[PDB]
Amino acid sequence: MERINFIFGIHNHQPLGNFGWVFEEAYNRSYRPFMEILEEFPEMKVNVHFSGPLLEWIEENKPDYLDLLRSLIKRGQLEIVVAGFYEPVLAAIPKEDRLVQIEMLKDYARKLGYDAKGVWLTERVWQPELVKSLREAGIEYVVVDDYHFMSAGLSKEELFWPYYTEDGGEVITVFPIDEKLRYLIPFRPVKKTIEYLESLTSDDPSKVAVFHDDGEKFGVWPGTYEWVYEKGWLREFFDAITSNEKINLMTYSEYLSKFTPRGLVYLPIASYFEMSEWSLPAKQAKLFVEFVEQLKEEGKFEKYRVFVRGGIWKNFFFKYPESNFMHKRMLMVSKAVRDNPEARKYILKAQCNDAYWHGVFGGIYLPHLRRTVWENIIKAQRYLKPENKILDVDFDGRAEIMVENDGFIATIKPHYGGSIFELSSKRKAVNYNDVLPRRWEHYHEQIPEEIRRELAYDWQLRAILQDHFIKPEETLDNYRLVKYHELGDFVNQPYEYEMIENGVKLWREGGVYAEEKIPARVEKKIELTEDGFIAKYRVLLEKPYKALFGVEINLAVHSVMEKPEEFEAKEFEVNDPYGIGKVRIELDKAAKVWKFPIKTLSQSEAGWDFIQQGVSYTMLFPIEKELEFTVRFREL
Ligand SMILES: [Ca+2]
Repeated sequence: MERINFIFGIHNHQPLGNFGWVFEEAYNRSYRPFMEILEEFPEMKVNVHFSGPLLEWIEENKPDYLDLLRSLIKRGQLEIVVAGFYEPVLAAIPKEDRLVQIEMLKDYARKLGYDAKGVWLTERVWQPELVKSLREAGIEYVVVDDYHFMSAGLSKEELFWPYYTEDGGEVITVFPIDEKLRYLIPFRPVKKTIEYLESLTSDDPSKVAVFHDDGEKFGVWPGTYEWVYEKGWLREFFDAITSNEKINLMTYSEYLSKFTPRGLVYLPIASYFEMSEWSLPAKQAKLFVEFVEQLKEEGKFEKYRVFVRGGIWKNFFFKYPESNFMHKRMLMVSKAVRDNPEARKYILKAQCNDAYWHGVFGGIYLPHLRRTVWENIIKAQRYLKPENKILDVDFDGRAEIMVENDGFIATIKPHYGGSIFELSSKRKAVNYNDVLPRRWEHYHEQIPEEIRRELAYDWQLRAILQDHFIKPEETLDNYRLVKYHELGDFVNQPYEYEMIENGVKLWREGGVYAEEKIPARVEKKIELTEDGFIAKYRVLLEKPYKALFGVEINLAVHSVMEKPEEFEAKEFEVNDPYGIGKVRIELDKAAKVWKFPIKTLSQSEAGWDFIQQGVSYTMLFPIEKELEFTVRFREL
């Protein structure tokens, strides 16, 4: 009967902030061999997308590769597919930024000798209004998953054709990635794809099956290089796929030049299926996984998958407050910097998606990806005149206080212990509080014993200047892990405040609960200094009681494999060369200092990830009725 049309595509992306060797390995393990083997089969057509940073790393290091890509473009073997230059999730960035981001990559594709008409949707996060944006960028089609169509209401059998979708009276074509093909290519034996595709043929000559996935699958992921190249899966596939008379190879643009989309369809906010799991808060994700697994155990997943639903990507901002804070801070700067091309480039770089969420790849859990985002938010903001302001930054209904001078930007949350949640250095372009609290992930609970004994989950968010109250006999380990007895209620409770020149005055009428409620009061005077900040404390208990007042300061120390340690100190220094650099904490009175790394257990593509997201430093001072001291943070 009719031949089945087949579209083959890959997506190559490397996030800003990745280690140098990671790009190098991805190139020698996948980007290069894949294209070298592609050149051996003149009839093979591939639809490829390269993220901007990747193309820049390649220009600087592997120039010859680009001539190879130009050559393959010229012989009709490659269609260049674009997206936002720095791989941002389009739906999560200002519409104005979407245009500039896409146009930057279209300019690059143009330099390779191709007029890009298609967009690879980053993390396939779809929102109806993206039609307007893509259309203004001159994009005629976007790639999405078959799952998006199933969520709209269509069955898999009507997903072997692209469709139109509209919004604002504007339309754009949409191609669905066949989930089956993602399963088959390239990990299942070659003949399995040939068999699956041959079975799709019909009397409709426009029918088409689409495969589009991570290029990293062809060499980078563990065990794939041996499978794809050493054992020859790719050469065997290119040979079979270009010989089969029932399978017609073509690029997206080629398909559209010969067949018109099947019809009109509307899509919901969705992503590829796997994202439904991760984008859910921990507790629900576990349930979701249970449901999905219990559907396969009862062999009824296939006929009922079209009705399974989970979370949406944007809710990572709910799951991870730190990501939300980071995101809203960048939206804030993007707007204020929109008219300054130089400053704006930094904010566009900050929109690289990877550090804002967590699925299987570390993402937000990788400190180096996170500091890169902050680094860029800070550099973009440094162009603005410093100004103090009170406003709800992360939209939780409780205004933040932003104090700033020529060298720093501090964000205080009165509602949460009157602590500093952001201490950004304009000189180092780092956020000293670029840390993450320890949380349970639905995939926890197999974890080895060594890591198990070090696992602990926080109940407190982690910031700078968090006021504690503990028993004199309390131990570090108890505190290190989350066992210790917290006597005060000032860590996660609101404080009143008063604005003062160069700072803020906060105080809280709380209490010290032990055997009875001993009402207490905490007063803290925080002022910005040219090299950090100074905080003057005054703790007062209504009635005598022997305890230890503690001021905790969390820091994004990342290159200092620190370990539990306690010592007496009036002043101490921290040296984190690859992280926050050098800083010094000065007290006007010796204190007991407890120090411990904030350890997180994370899921990755290559085993567990037990990462130090920072180090907690908490100065203890004995108190019975009255207490007074000063803590000064100094940037060196
Ligand atoms: Ca708020």
